[PDB]
Amino acid sequence: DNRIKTVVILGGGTAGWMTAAYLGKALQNTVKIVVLEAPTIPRIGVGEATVPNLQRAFFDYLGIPEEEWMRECNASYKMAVKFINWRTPGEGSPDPRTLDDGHTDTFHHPFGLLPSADQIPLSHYWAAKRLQGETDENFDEACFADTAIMNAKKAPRFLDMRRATNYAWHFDASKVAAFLRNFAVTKQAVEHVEDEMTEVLTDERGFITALRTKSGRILQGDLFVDCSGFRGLLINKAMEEPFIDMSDHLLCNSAVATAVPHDDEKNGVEPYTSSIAMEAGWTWKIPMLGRFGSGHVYSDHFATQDEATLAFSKLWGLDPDNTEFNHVRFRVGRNRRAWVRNCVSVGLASCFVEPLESSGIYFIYAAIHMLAKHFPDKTFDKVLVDRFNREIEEMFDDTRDFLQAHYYFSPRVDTPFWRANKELKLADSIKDKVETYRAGLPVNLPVTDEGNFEAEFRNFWTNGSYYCIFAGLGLMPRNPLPALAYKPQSIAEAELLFADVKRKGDTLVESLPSTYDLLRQLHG
Amino acid sequence: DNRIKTVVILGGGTAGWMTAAYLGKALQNTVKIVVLEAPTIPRIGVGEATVPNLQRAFFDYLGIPEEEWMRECNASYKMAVKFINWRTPGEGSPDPRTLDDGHTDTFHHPFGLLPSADQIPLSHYWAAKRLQGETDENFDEACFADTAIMNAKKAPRFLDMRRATNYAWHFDASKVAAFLRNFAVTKQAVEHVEDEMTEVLTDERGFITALRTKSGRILQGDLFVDCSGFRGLLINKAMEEPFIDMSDHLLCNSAVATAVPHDDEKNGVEPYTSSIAMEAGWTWKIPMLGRFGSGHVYSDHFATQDEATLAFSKLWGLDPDNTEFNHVRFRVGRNRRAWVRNCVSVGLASCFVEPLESSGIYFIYAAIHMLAKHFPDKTFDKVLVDRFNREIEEMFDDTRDFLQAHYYFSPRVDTPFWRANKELKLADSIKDKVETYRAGLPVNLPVTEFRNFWTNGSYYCIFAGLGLMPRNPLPALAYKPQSIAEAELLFADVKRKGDTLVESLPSTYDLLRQLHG
Ligand SMILES: Cc1cc2nc3c(=O)[nH]c(=O)nc-3n(C[C@H](O)[C@H](O)[C@H](O)COP(=O)(O)OP(=O)(O)OC[C@H]3O[C@@H](n4cnc5c(N)ncnc54)[C@H](O)[C@@H]3O)c2cc1C
Ligand SMILES: Cc1cc2nc3c(=O)[nH]c(=O)nc-3n(C[C@H](O)[C@H](O)[C@H](O)COP(=O)(O)OP(=O)(O)OC[C@H]3O[C@@H](n4cnc5c(N)ncnc54)[C@H](O)[C@@H]3O)c2cc1C
Ligand SMILES: [K+]
Repeated sequence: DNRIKTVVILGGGTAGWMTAAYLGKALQNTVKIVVLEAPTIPRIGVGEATVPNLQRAFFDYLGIPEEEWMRECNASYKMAVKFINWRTPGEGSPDPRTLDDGHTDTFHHPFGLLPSADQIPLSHYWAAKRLQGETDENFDEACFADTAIMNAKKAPRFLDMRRATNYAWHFDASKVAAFLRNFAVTKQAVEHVEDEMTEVLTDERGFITALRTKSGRILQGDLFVDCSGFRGLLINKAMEEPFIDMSDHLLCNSAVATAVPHDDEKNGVEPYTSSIAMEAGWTWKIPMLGRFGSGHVYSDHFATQDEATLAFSKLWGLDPDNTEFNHVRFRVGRNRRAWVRNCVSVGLASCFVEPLESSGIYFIYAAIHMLAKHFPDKTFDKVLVDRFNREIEEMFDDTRDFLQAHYYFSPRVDTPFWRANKELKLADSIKDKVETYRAGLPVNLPVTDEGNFEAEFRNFWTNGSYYCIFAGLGLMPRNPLPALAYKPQSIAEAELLFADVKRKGDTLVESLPSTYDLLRQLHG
Repeated sequence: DNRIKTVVILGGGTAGWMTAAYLGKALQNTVKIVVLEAPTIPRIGVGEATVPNLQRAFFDYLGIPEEEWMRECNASYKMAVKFINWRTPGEGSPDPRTLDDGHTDTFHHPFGLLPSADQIPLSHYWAAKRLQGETDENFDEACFADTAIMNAKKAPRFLDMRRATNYAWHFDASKVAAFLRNFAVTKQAVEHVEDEMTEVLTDERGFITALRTKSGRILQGDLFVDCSGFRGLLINKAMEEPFIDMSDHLLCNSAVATAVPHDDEKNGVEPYTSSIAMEAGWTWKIPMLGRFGSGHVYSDHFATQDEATLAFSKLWGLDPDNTEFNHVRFRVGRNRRAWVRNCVSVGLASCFVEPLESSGIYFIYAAIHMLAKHFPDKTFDKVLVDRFNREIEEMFDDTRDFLQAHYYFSPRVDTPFWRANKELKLADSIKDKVETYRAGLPVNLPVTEFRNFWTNGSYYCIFAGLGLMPRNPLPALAYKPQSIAEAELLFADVKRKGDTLVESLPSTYDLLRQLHG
C-alpha cells in the first residue's frame, strides 16, 4: 500500500470546503480528509459571481440540487457581465453615458453559444452588416436574445422552473462556505479542526509530514492542500515557491467592498453582474434578494484607499462614515508552480486576477478537478505533478490575457489609470488572437454544443466572448470575413437566425417572470 | 468587386476533383471553376482507404448520400487498421506469427469510441488490470466490440441499414475521381479542360495570371490550386516554395502496388485494412467486392526496387513477370508554406506521409475545408494566408508524429530497417505524449478536431498493441473502488454486445452484395 492515507487541507474559505467536499466524493472514503481553519482568521468574504459550469462540474458531482444550495446562500441569477462607461470619460456613475455615435455606453458578455450558418458563427454575419452600414444593432443585441431579456430584468427560468436561457449564479460567499462545511462534515466524514497552524514539519527531501496547531496538536498527512489564501503559508512560506507578480499585465491590486440594501419591489432585480467603470478602475454590482454586493476594484498606484472609498461611496450615494467597508489588497499573478512536492495550492494561495469575469471560484473547481485526475501515490510521480502544473498555468494565462484585452482596447484616456493600461505590453497569444479577429477570422471557435466539463476547460473563452469584448469596446475587424462575399445563400440563412433571436427575445420578454418574482418564489 | 472571379485547378486526380466539387458548393456559383488535367499524365492511382469523418466533412457538404457514391466506386467498409507481424522477426507473411506469450502477433486500431466510468476511459481500467496480472485480454478485445465483429468478418450495419458501430471506407481511387468529375461538370458548372500545361504565366509581383496548354489555350485566373501531385508544378516549380523533406522522421519513401482478384464467396470480405509487416517496411491490404488493393511500402535506402517487388510477390504468391505493378517514389514532408501568393497546394503537391493510417484523402478535404474558410479576395490578406498555412502544418505534424510512434516502439531489431527506426529523432510533441502515457495519464482525451485528430483510444491501440505499457496504472484508480466496479460492468457490456452483434449482423460480403445491386 503506497497510497495517500491522509489529506490535510489548510484553510476553511470557499477553497478549503470546495476541496474537502470534492475530494470526499472523488476518493470514495479510501482517504482521511482533515480541514484545519482558524475561525479567528477570517475568509476573504468576497467571491460572489460565477460562470455557468458551476452546477454541472461541482454541485452535480456531489449530488446537491441547484435549489438546495441557492436557498442556503441567498443566491440569484446571472445571464452576463454588463460593461458600463468603459468607452466614455468621467467620474463613476451607475448610469451609462452616450458615445459620439449616439449609442449608450453599455455592452453585455452573455453565456451560451452563437448559432452558425454554413459553419460561420452569427458574429461574422453581424460584423459584415455593421461594417457595410446594413445594421446599427450592437453585437450583443443582434446575436443573443439574452440581451433583450436582461434589458427587461426577466429571469432565465419560468415560475414552474423550465429553463429559457443559459445562466450562472450570484451568492453570499460565506454562506456557500458554511453550507459546504456542513455537507463535508455530516455527509463525507471530513474532520474539522478549528485552530491556527503555527508550524509546518518537513522530512529530509522538504516534503511536508504534518502541521502543528496553536493548541499543540500535530496533524500528520501524506498530501497537503494550501487553501490559506494570499498568505500561501505552505506553497510560498514553508515550501519557498516564488509567486510570479503580473502587475505588468493588469494594474488593479486593491478593492473596497460593502453590501447595499436595495428596494427590489421598486427597481426590480438585474439578472446580471454590472462592471461600472471608474477613474482608477471599476466597481462590481452583484444583485441578490434584498441587497447587492458592490466593490470598487482599483490600482493603489493611481488612487489612495481614501480616494477610492469616496468615489465608491459617491457612486451609490453612501455616507462614508456610517457605512461598513471590507478593504483588500491582492496579489495578481500565479505561483511559478501550483504543486511543489506534496503541497498543492488551490484558491488565492495559487493564483488570482481581478474579478472582472468571475474567474476565482472557477480556478478552484478547475484545480480540484485536475488534482482528482492527477491524484498521486506516495512516489509523487514528477510527470503527474508537471501535467497538473501545466494545466493550471495555461488556464490562468489564458484568462489573464482575456482580462488584459478588456483594458488595452478601452479607448478611455481621461485619467492616468486609463492611459497607463495602454503602456503595458500584450502577451504574444493575445496579440495573435487580435490579428486573427482583425482579419475577420474566428478566435477559438467553440467545439461541442451546450453539452461534460473537460469539453469546456481547454479554451474556456470562445469566439463569442472575444466578439463581446472587442466589439463591445469598439474594436472591429478591418473588413468582413472575405468568404462571405461568395456566399449569398449563407447571408440569407443568417437573416433567419437574426429573426429567430428577435422572436425569442420578444416572446420571452412577454412570457417570463421578473427576476424579483422568480427569486421571491425560490426563497419561500 | 475585389473578389476572385476565376479559380483554375491544375490536376484531375482525387485532389483536383474533390477541390472542384467542394469549391463548387462553397462558392455558390459566384466564381468560375476550371480543372486542367492531361489524360496522358496518369493519376497516382492508389489512395483507397479513409477515416470516418469523410462522409460528415465531404459528401454531406455536397449533399451526396453515403449509398450513392459507394455504389459508383465499388466501396467497402473499414472498421480498423489491423497490424500483423509488427512485433515478431522474419520474412513477410499474411499469416500472423506467434508472440513470446503464445498469442497471435495481431492488434487492431478500430474507430469505435471508448466508453468511460467516473470520467476515465475504459483504456485505463484495462491497463490497471493488465499491469496487476488481473487480466490476460489484449486492449483491443477487452475494450471494443468492433474486435469481435472484425474477427467474424461481420458488417458495421444490419441489412435494414441500422448502424452497429463507427466505420470508414475502402474504394477504387480512379472511380471516386471519375464520379466526382461527373458531379462537378453536370451539377456545379465546372469546366473540364483535357490538355497538358506547358507554361505558368506570372505578373511583376510573382502572382500567377494564367496557365498555357500544349494546344495554345490560355486559362486566366485570380487563384490557382496546385493538384499536380509530387511534381508541384505551381507551388514548388513556378512559385519556388521549398519542400521540407522529413525522412529524418519516417524512412519509407517508395511503394510497389497491384490489385489482386479474390474469392469473396470462399474467404468472405474483411471489414478492415491490414498492415502486414515486411523486412524493409510493410504491405497494405484494402478489400473491396471481387478484389483487394495491395502495396508494399518500403525505404529504398534498405531495399532495392527488385528486392521489394520479389518480397511483395512472394507475400501473395504472385508471378513477378505476368503481374502488373505500379511503382511510386514519394516525398515525405510538407511545403514550407502550402499557400504562397495566389497558389494553394492541395494533395500530394502539398504534403504526404506513408499511407499507414489512411491520412491522404483526409489531408485533401481538411485543406479544401480550410481554403473555403480562409477564401481570399484579390488583396490576398497576409493573415488569411498565414492562418491557412498554420492549420496545414499542425494537421500534418500531428499525423506525422502519430505515424512515427508506430515505428519507434516496434520491438523488431531483425533487419537494418527495423533497427534504423530506433535511430530517428522523435518530435517533441510525441516525446511529451509518450511521457504522458507512461505516467498512466490519457493522451488527447476526446470531446463528444483536424489539429488533434488522434485521441487517447488510438494512442492506446498503437502503444499497447506494440507492447509499450504505462509504468503503473493511473494512480487515482487505487482510490476509486466503486469506479473499478462500474468499469467491470462496461467490460461485460463489450463482451455481450460483441456476442449479440456477431450473431445478428450480416457478413461484410452479404451487406456489400445487397449494396451493389
Ligand atoms: C476583491 C475580490 C473579489 C472577488 N470576486 C470574486 C467573484 O466575484 N467571483 C469569483 O468566482 N471569485 C471571486 N474572487 C475570488 C474568490 O473570492 C476566491 O477564489 C474564494 O473566495 C476563495 O478564497 P480562499 O478560500 O482561497 O481564501 P480565504 O477566503 O482567504 O481563506 C483563507 C483561509 O485560511 C485560513 N487560515 C489562514 N491562515 C491560517 C493559519 N495560520 N491557520 C489556520 N487557518 C489559517 C483562514 O482562517 C481561512 O479559512 C474574488 C476575490 C477578491 C480578492
Ligand atoms: C502509395 C500511396 C498510397 C496511398 N494510400 C492512400 C490511402 O490508402 N488512403 C488515402 O486516403 N490516401 C492515400 N494516398 C494519398 C492519396 O492517393 C492522394 O491524396 C490522392 O488520391 C491523389 O493525389 P493527387 O490527386 O494530389 O495527385 P495525382 O493523383 O498524382 O494527380 C496529379 C494530376 O496532375 C495532372 N498533371 C500533372 N502535371 C500536369 C500538366 N503539366 N498538365 C496537366 N495536368 C497535369 C495529372 O494529369 C493528374 O491529373 C496514398 C498515396 C500513395 C503515394
Ligand atoms: K514542424
